[PDB]
Amino acid sequence: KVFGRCELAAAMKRHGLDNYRGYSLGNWVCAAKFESNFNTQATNRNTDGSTDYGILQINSRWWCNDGRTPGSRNLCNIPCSALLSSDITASVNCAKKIVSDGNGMNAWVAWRNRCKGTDVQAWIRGCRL
Ligand SMILES: [Cl-]
Ligand SMILES: [Cl-]
Ligand SMILES: [Cl-]
Ligand SMILES: [Cl-]
Ligand code: NA
Repeated sequence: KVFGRCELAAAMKRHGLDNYRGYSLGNWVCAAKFESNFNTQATNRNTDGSTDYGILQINSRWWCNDGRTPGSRNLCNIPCSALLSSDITASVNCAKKIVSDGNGMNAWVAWRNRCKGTDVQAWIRGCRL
């Protein structure tokens, strides 16, 4: 599923991401825009052979099992394919674990490079929440 901006904002708000670990909703919407273009089915393969999955591009090196990343962890205890669902629950629950691990949203390269320090509230402007 390819979300609209406000549709995804409302879904993330319902799932508890607004102000989660101090990150306002616009941060999460901005990160999803640049990680996946709001597409739950996005995948991208990394140089180490791991793969990033879903709307928040969660990496199989640490967070999910895809059966082809040897020696990797599965810290969210989920198959990576569950992160490609039109229902964002699994992605959101795993992202809460990631953002809590000490590094905040810096775990998302696109957030660090394209959202951090910008007016992220612009990403939820106009939306009915
Ligand atoms: Cl915001
Ligand atoms: Cl694996
Ligand atoms: Cl959803
Ligand atoms: Cl933080
Ligand atoms: Na893994």
